[PDB]
Amino acid sequence: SVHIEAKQGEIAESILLPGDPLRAKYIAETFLEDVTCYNNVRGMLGFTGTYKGKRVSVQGTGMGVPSISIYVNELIQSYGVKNLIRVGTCGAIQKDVKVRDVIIAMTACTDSNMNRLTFPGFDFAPAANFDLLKKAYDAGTEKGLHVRVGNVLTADVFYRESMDMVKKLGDYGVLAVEMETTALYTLAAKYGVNALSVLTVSDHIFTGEETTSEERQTTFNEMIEIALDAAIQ
Amino acid sequence: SVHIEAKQGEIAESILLPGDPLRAKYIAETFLEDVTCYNNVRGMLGFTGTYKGKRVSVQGTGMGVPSISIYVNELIQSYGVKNLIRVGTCGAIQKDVKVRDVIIAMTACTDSNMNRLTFPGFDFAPAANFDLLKKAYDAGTEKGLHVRVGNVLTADVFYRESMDMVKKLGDYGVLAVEMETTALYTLAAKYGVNALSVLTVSDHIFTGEETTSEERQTTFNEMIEIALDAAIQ
Amino acid sequence: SVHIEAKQGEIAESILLPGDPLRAKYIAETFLEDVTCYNNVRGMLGFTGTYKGKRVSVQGTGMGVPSISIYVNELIQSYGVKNLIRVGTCGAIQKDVKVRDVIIAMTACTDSNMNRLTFPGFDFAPAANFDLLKKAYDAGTEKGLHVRVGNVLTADVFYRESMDMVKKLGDYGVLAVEMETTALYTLAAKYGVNALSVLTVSDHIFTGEETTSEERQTTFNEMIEIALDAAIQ
Amino acid sequence: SVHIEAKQGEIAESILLPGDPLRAKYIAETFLEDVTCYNNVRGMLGFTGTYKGKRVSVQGTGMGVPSISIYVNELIQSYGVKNLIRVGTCGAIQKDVKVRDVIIAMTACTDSNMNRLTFPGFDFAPAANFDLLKKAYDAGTEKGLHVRVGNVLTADVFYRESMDMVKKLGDYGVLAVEMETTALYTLAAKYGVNALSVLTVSDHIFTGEETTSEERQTTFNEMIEIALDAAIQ
Amino acid sequence: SVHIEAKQGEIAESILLPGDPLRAKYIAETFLEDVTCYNNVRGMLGFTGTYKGKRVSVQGTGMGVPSISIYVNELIQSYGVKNLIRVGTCGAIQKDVKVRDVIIAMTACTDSNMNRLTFPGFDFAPAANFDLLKKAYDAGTEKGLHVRVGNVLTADVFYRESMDMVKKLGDYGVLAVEMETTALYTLAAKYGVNALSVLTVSDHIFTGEETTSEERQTTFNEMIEIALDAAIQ
Amino acid sequence: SVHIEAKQGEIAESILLPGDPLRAKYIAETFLEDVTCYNNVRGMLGFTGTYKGKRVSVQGTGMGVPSISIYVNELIQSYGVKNLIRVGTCGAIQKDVKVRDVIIAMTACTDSNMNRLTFPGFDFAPAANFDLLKKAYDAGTEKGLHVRVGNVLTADVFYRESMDMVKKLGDYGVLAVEMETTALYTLAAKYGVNALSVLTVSDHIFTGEETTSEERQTTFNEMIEIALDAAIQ
Ligand SMILES: Nc1ncnc2c1ncn2[C@@H]1O[C@H](CO)[C@@H](O)[C@H]1O
Ligand SMILES: Nc1ncnc2c1ncn2[C@@H]1O[C@H](CO)[C@@H](O)[C@H]1O
Ligand SMILES: Nc1ncnc2c1ncn2[C@@H]1O[C@H](CO)[C@@H](O)[C@H]1O
Ligand SMILES: Nc1ncnc2c1ncn2[C@@H]1O[C@H](CO)[C@@H](O)[C@H]1O
Ligand SMILES: Nc1ncnc2c1ncn2[C@@H]1O[C@H](CO)[C@@H](O)[C@H]1O
Ligand SMILES: Nc1ncnc2c1ncn2[C@@H]1O[C@H](CO)[C@@H](O)[C@H]1O
Repeated sequence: SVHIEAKQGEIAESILLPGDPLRAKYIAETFLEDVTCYNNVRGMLGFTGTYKGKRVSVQGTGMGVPSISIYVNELIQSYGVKNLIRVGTCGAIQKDVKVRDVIIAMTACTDSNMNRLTFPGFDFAPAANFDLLKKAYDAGTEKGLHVRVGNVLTADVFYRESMDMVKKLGDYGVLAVEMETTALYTLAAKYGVNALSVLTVSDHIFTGEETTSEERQTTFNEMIEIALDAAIQ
Repeated sequence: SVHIEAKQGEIAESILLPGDPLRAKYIAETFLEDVTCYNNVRGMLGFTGTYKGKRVSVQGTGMGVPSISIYVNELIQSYGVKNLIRVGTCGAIQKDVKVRDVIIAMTACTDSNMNRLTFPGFDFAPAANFDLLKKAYDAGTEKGLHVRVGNVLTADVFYRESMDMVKKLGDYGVLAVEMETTALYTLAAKYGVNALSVLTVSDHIFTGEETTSEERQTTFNEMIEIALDAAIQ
Repeated sequence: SVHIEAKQGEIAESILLPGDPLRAKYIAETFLEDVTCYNNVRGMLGFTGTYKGKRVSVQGTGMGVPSISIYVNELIQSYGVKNLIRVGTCGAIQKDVKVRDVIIAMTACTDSNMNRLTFPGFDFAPAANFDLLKKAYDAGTEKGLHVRVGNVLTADVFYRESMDMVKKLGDYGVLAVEMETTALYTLAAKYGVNALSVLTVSDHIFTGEETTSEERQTTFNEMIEIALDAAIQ
Repeated sequence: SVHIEAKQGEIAESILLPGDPLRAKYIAETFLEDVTCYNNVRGMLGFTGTYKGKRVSVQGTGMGVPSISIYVNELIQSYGVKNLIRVGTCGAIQKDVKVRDVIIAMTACTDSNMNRLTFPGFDFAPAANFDLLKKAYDAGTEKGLHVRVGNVLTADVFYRESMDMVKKLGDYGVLAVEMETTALYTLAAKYGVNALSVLTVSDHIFTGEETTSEERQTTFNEMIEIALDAAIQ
Repeated sequence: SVHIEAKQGEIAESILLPGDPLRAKYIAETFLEDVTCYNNVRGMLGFTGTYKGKRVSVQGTGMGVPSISIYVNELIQSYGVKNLIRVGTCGAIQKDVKVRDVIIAMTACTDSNMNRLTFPGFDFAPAANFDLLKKAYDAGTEKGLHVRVGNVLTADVFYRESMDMVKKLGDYGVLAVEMETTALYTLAAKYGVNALSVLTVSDHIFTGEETTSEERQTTFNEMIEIALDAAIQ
Repeated sequence: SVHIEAKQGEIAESILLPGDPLRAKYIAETFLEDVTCYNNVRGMLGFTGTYKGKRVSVQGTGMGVPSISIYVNELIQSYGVKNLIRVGTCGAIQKDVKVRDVIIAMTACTDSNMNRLTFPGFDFAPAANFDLLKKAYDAGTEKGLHVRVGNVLTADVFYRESMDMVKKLGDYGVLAVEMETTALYTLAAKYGVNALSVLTVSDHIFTGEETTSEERQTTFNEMIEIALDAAIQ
């Protein structure tokens, strides 16, 4: 496809979608066997391998609705991908949500215009595939993770002049901010395929708490495992 | 409160919210014991009774975001209600959704402006309380119902000059149209309480299929049972 | 129709539209002769009777644009109703508007999206039928009522986190808040029929002044009389 | 003021507001005595004179919301003007509205953003002053004119790539298109003063019928007379 | 055309577009030879003459997007005009922009809805014709003027209840406020013709600094010269 | 900064901003001397080197407004970057714009909501820094490139269900589609720094014409040279 140089059939029907292509590489190296790298266009690494005997892929998406939308469109339309699980990070809005929690997004709010353009006059609420959601939730619960299922904000702007609205969203139960889910969920719905976002809380927007990769790496691995565990079902 | 003449403490912390006050009466009469009617302001009947030993209420909401918003605000703010389960009907958008299916709304799309006014520039995705959702889903699954968990449209207009957008939403996986969930979910989130909408598909918008109360009454009863079963947990 | 169980011809061409179905019952019992109740679907009572020799109906609408829109659409499209006069209550915004004043809405502002969806990019100003307006105004003037003809706000939300905009509207001459007129006026215009809203100021939003039915019942009756007097012309 | 070079007190409290400054000149010359021209800034002629013994002014506004808004703001804020009657032309949308009809605008729809900016999330319906409206209506009725009281469209664009929405508005009873009323009515309301627009139908948008000044001059004069007759009351 | 009484061929292909028709007259009298006045409809004077041997016209536009849109549409569509240079005034937003500076608008921001209506969901950035822009810039530079090339605000409202947004725009580099450029640039682009706005800073919005015609007349003349110098190329 | 691991001072004040980090690497390797790679967070390579004796950096941005906004914010706020030149690709909308043309964006249209959120009610037109624009234009002209200065569309969605609006924008002179400029220009303006986008037309949206890196590599190099030539001034 335009942004993915894979040959037909090289991408598995189940795919994990980290924002960071280097995390795709990490996931492939850490969890998968019989790995090949099928894409390095724009450095947006994608890999296919085998996990517990099942083929799976992992494809970076970049950050933001427009970037992930490119990849998701191509994966679905050009590569026949059926199950797409974003494995990402997010920033907690509320004190009640803690760093290293895993958030499974039921739905996402957004400041993107993408859905307003598609559905003028409507608020489109992008919805996770419940099957996948339940699988991931059950896997996370069994794995002993702190799993929160709820609402997230898919933001176009990481750096907002005022966080007032973000705070307000937090007061309405929105758990965390991230930059992809609206697009993933909307496009998956458009094409009748199955999507989920499983997120690790990496930072707390208002408390300032931040983490490096390694500082959330055990939790991150466990999260990847549940995203993979859900995927291979 | 302005629209509910109940004394403090007369409304249980768990409440079912049919749109039709006559369905509130039906639910109270059919399922509850030790029933009292605490409201007949505007004919919007509300009852409190006991179900399998647990106090529960049932309160009509009327149709539409503005009507249910009145009642939900009052129930939450004036009567301390904590668990609110709309038990309603809806119109299927897709052929894949069948009359008498039970839909548990994860989230809701809307053509209402209510959330645009609250969150200018954002698409707010109103989210069910996952705990309640899971309880209802599990109860429905155990009850042997066809339960679909997914997205719905909360419509301001029942009678639309064109159903093109509704169809488009259906193509994006939106299961059914109804007229309350956005408000319920948004307000419950605002106030940190727990909401869910459990819906019986009563009609199919495009196929023209329609049902009367009795024609979906067995399924309706089973749905009420799961809404009550979820509530009493 | 879907929400009205009347047989064809049971609903008169002129109809009063209180929000409260119990007020429909009151109006029928108090003012009409040869009354029959043609609807009790959803408790949304509707009656037809005779007033000073002329057949007239009275139909509750429920609260909010979506609710009244259902009934008005059905009345117009399915029952051939030609003259629709909402007889309602409203909350004064300004000190200059007093409890028990009668407001005849020339037009209505709204926070509803209903007209934005119909007329993207436009502000649609829903307009009363001037003939009816003048009749009601003249009748009210002759009846010795305080009648104010002006602008109202048709609100989707009764319970607003901030009344700043409502206050601002008041500063622009908007007299009172209510929850139906935009829809009535817009739909009547759509279908080329005649609508008016005649409102009793029942409360003052900022002063906190409130009234019960009986506390405005003499004025309310006189208002009903002018709505009927206008209707039978 | 910035756009009006009149000294304080030179502008009467009642003013007619044609869009065309040359029509202001015509009105002053034709109807007024003891006339002085108080403004020729930007050629936007303004005059004050006496009509049937009462001082009155006439001030061109130019075309469009932004132009009239300038003048109306200045007239109200800087010159203490209290009664403002636009005397304009308009283009009929419907066949039912005929060239040379006089339209008294109750309210106005618009494609302007002016009110969306002032009242985010709301549709503001600009309303005529009913007193003035009634006076003009009664005067027009007594004068034997075809007077239509209703809704108009205040357009920002005279030349629209598609008239579909304009047609749709016509189907919702909007009588005619013009380019000032929203602003006049909104600003008058803002400042607690009295406004009305009295319009002569000069063209029919869809039929192509057009008129020159002289071809509607007798009707135009009669309209000016009612705007003056209303003003001097 | 509807608003211009010129015969075909009387308007030159290059035209200057002051907002003030009296400035059109000034420009024609001061700079042009062999002048005729081709329009006095609505007092909106238009002239054609010769400048340094080249035919050029000058046409008032009135103030605001709707007014200039009328004239520009007619000039382009009915009179075959190809190069349109607004020669106007503007109010500085920033201290960094000084009275008597000449601003050449690259683009314009707006609070008008005109482009939202044309391009729903999009922000249309109206762009100057670069050729013309460069010509004017080079001419202004050679003339020894302070020329600023940048962004302007095309405002619908001259009199804003709050200048907060205007200030904010100034913080984003918007140089000055005026009331026409969006329309000129958008329409010129629509029709594939060439437009530019060259503005004299006549006032400073926040400092209160104001100028009369004569107080900026030397600079104004030089600006007209560059608009003419650009035009005749 | 959060997404750039550079130490303070490692990033030059002038920076080129390709969307593709691999193009950053190409630019650094091909044009710069004394190169160091200061960032590989998320694979979003950034380099600093020397070009014709002047320090310059090159930093990938990723695709889309949200991605570039992250990097631009960080570059400006955390690294004191002053001159930012996006060097990108774009898709021609019109036949009149040819593959391998270089487009210098004066401004950008967008379907992003980013500016609507910042400037509610306004259309913000993001503007290039004219100085930089002129430098790049002059350099491109001297280099013998086909340089087009004009308007572009900054799209959030690469894959649009309908290109109707894109076509319409093309009819209004918008030259090409890309996915970053609005953000770059807006943020640069916000922070008072200098931005430009210089684009190579790599594809034609409607004709289907596409190019690989090498197929536009000579032109691409020349474009990079002008972006560098402009930068080092
Ligand atoms: N606080 C945050 N705000 C926005 N996005 C975040 C945040 N924390 C993590 N992310 C995620 O990481 C990237 C932004 O750093 C995006 O892909 C986004 O999903
Ligand atoms: N087809 C439908 N469209 C909208 N609302 C529906 C539909 N079917 C059932 N409903 C529900 O019933 C009422 C409208 O008849 C509302 O309360 C709504 O939730
Ligand atoms: N203050 C108020 N705000 C909104 N609606 C009101 C108010 N007072 C009376 N109403 C009317 O009564 C109902 C809400 O109580 C609605 O039908 C509405 O029209
Ligand atoms: N068909 C029309 N469309 C828009 N404005 C019109 C029309 N006919 C008359 N007008 C009025 O005349 C001017 C435009 O020609 C405006 O002031 C407007 O109010
Ligand atoms: N401060 C200002 N605000 C708006 N428009 C201005 C300003 N200064 C000059 N103008 C220009 O002059 C007219 C408004 O006085 C408009 O045509 C506009 O372009
Ligand atoms: N046809 C196109 N549509 C959108 N973006 C494009 C196109 N061609 C090139 N681009 C650019 O390349 C990336 C998308 O492939 C974005 O960074 C964008 O700026």
